[PDB]
Amino acid sequence: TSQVRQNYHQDSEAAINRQINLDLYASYVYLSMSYYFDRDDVALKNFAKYFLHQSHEEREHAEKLMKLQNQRGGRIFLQDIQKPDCDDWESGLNAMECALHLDKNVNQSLLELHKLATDKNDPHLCDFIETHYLNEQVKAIKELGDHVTNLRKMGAPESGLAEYLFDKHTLG
Amino acid sequence: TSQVRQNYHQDSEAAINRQINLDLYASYVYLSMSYYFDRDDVALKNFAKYFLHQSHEEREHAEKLMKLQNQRGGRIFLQDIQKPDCDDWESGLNAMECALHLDKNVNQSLLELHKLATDKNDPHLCDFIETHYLNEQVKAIKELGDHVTNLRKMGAPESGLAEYLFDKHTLG
Amino acid sequence: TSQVRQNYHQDSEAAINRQINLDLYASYVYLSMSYYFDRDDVALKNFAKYFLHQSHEEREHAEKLMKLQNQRGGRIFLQDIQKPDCDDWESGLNAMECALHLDKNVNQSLLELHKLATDKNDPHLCDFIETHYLNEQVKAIKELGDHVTNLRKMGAPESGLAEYLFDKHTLG
Amino acid sequence: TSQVRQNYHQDSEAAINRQINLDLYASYVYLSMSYYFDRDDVALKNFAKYFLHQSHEEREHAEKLMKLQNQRGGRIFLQDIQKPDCDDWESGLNAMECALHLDKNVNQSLLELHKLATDKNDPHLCDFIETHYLNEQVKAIKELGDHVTNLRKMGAPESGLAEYLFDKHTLG
Amino acid sequence: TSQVRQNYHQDSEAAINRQINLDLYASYVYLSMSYYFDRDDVALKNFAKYFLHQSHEEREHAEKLMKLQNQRGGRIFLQDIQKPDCDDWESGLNAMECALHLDKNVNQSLLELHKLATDKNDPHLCDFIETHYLNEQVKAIKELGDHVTNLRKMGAPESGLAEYLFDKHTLG
Amino acid sequence: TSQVRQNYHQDSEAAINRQINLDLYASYVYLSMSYYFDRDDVALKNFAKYFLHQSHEEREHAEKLMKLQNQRGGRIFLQDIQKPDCDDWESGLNAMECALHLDKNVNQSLLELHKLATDKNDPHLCDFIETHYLNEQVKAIKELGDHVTNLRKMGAPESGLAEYLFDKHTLG
Ligand SMILES: [Ca+2]
Ligand SMILES: [Ca+2]
Ligand SMILES: [Ca+2]
Ligand SMILES: [Ca+2]
Ligand SMILES: [Ca+2]
Ligand SMILES: [Ca+2]
Ligand SMILES: [Ca+2]
Ligand SMILES: [Ca+2]
Ligand SMILES: [Ca+2]
Ligand SMILES: [Ca+2]
Ligand SMILES: [Ca+2]
Ligand SMILES: [Ca+2]
Ligand SMILES: [Ca+2]
Ligand SMILES: [Ca+2]
Repeated sequence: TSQVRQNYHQDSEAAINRQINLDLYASYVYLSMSYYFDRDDVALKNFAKYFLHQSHEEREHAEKLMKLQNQRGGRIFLQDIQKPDCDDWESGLNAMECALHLDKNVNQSLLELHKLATDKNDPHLCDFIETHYLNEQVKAIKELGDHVTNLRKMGAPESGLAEYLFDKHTLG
Repeated sequence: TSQVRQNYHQDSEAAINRQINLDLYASYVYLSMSYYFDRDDVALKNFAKYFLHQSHEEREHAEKLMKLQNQRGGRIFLQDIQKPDCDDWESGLNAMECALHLDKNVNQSLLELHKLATDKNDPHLCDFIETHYLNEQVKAIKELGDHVTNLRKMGAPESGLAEYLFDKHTLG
Repeated sequence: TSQVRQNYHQDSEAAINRQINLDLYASYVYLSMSYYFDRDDVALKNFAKYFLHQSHEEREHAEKLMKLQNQRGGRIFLQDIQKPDCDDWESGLNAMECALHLDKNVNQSLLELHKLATDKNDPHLCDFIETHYLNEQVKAIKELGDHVTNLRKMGAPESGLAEYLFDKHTLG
Repeated sequence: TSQVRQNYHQDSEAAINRQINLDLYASYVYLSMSYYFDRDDVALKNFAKYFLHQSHEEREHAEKLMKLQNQRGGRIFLQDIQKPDCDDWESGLNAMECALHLDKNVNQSLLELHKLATDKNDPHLCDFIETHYLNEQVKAIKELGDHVTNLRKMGAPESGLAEYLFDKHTLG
Repeated sequence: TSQVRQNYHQDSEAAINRQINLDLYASYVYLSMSYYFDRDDVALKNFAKYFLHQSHEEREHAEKLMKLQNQRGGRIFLQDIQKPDCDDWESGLNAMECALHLDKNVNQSLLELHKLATDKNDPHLCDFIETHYLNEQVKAIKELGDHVTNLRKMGAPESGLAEYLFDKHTLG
Repeated sequence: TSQVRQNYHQDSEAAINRQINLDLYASYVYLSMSYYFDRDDVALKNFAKYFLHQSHEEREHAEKLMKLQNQRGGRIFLQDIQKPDCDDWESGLNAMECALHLDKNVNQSLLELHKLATDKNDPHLCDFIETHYLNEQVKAIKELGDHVTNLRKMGAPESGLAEYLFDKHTLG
């Protein structure tokens, strides 16, 4: 038992390790998406930039959890970071839809983590999740929803013009 | 009778109170429109910004009338601010058409108020209305007309691309 | 169901709509109070300024809730904004006492909203209310209490001198 | 009953008074430690500076609680501030170990206070404790743990060289 | 016997420890007074600020004595800091009268300490007391006398207006 | 076949994909090491900082290869990023020794990649590897060798003092 450990349940420690992996996985998905848009036969530089930014953001979230783990006297246990489900992401719209799905899954995990912290009467962990993650996640989801709506209304994915103009005017 | 009151007819005092309510109502309509465009399934941020600006402008007009009421020794009597006729505003074009209709109704009220002030030989009130409101209203109406014309010519509301591009290039 | 919606109960959505209306109502009360102090037979410019500031603050609170509603995939439904209970607010002390009563009623609503969010296991909504509203409300109430105490100790409302000096030295 | 009081349980009011005393006590412990390191036969100026900083921090925490008490309409009741358990703190390592023990006891009190606020459905008080104290306390504990680890690994307390070098390189 | 100790009598060492406690006690009294004026039913912010400043000043005096103790090779022995005699300080005038009484008691202790240092032929200690404390104390007493006089002449404590105006114009 | 593809062998494309994975793996190893040194029972902040820097560097190398893949008309295929071989890295020296081993393995892969590019007469790929990676890798290896030597000479890992001082004076 760590000399710093206090009011930190074994289950919370484990759930934090799972959340670290999930955040790294989400970083990897966004990395994959980014470089798809960098392909010469896709060539949407601002979609590429957008998802690369998301990738780095997820990695930062992971690192903050690793810091939290140590702050509470828990022990970090890393797992394989799974390759994303797709190598080819189809279109800007499809990638945005996939990102929305991903962010809602990450949000579900955050909510379960918060439920667990609540059940274990760990107000420090509840506060940590609220402070750093819950509103961040709601904002991300809202933004992805907004992007999906605009792309659909513009005529994506069939309109390559729509995805081109969205790349310039929203993502650029 | 207020110690400051002079040449200020009871009817004018009452019409000013009605105009205060109408301006607050118009503020509320524009507030409603603004946040419609903030919905994730509408997502036109510059339409949202445009109508929020209009909302605050109408509130300022109301406050200036409340100040006028007191300046002349009249007494402010507030009424309920009615909820707008619509919760869902359909499209950017439809909202602009609705705003045009609203601004012309407010203009009609201003003109009737000016007629009343003229009939009561209240040149201070005539001047107040001319100075702060009549040209402001003509400019607003002209701008809304311009916006409606462009949206129609671009292919709104059926073209989601048209409303997207107008949001970026005119309202942004 | 909104593409962004997640862990957001129907009851919470409805309570948010009620809170939007209550905040707009509170904005309206403070607007009414402000311009009472602008009357030539009251003439306390800093009481006027104080309540106008409060009015704009309540409107901002309302707008932030409208933003929250959309962020979570809820749908804004606006209602009439009721006229305040008084047209004449009597004295600076009486208005401050009325403001205290109002702020405690708004606080009660916030607390019920937080209870509802807690009951529906919505930590994002709990956090939103805590972050933006609960401490703001406690500070407001404390300040109004302070003002009431000073006005009473100075001899308000019978001492017009007391209300004059408080206007200058506390509110100015 | 205070005119500002709302949703503030008698038990919470009392627990806040106990927490004020505990924070003042912790301020006193750290004051005692600081000046031990100022002795000519101890002479570790940066250990002295470190604990004096901690002392002032605990006093600030106490004052913020006194402010909270009044904000909520509670009434501050002060108690004797007990002298620390030791006059002589032995060594830098021993003092750090004692500080760790102290901070974990203060943390336990904070957690019990948060449990009480949770049980009394006082989300404002929960938020206050989370905002100002829980993460602050976790950071403090982590830092003290870090210091203890380094001092032990360096060969303290038997190595006067170790405590000298830690004073220079970590605390200086 | 400390390697630095020279011409420092056991009795002086002990009297310095008593003076440290008295200064901490005076810090505590002023802390208590400060937050009384922070209550919503007292609400004199500049009385609050004034006494908080005094509190910090007394703590600084205590710390300087702790430094002196070590400088001379004496050993600091801390005692409980007694809670102040009052929880409720009644009025601004009453608190000022209480502060005057306190400062004169502290002054009496300083004078006895100086007598002791004189009797033990300790010119360094005599000089320390003269330099840091005797004139400081005379100035404090004079200022408190001045404040009491003005408050009485203005009609305090019965005039809440008097205490309000003194808070603004002397303490603000 | 990509419209940009020219003189880019299938085998090279595949080896680039393997190198991307290896770089991501090396990023993960260094991430793991970094946060080990962040543990409260290890507490070497500059070892932590050093390895975190290395982690980000490896990720950048990976991203540059992903860019290269697309530049040449190859197709990125991502694989699982394997968890590092250790969860606990023992000591600063042991981690440095492990980093040296890792960097030499990465170097071996780079050299094989360069051999492959040479065998396939791909001077652009040879130049890319030389420009961005070969000298970078030699410098990294040299630095890690230097660090290992100093740690050993200082008496690590048995001397916790040695690792403490190296953390301060070399890594800080
Ligand atoms: Ca994101
Ligand atoms: Ca796999
Ligand atoms: Ca307008
Ligand atoms: Ca109605
Ligand atoms: Ca307010
Ligand atoms: Ca009504
Ligand atoms: Ca501390
Ligand atoms: Ca005792
Ligand atoms: Ca919270
Ligand atoms: Ca003083
Ligand atoms: Ca006692
Ligand atoms: Ca490197
Ligand atoms: Ca594996
Ligand atoms: Ca070359």
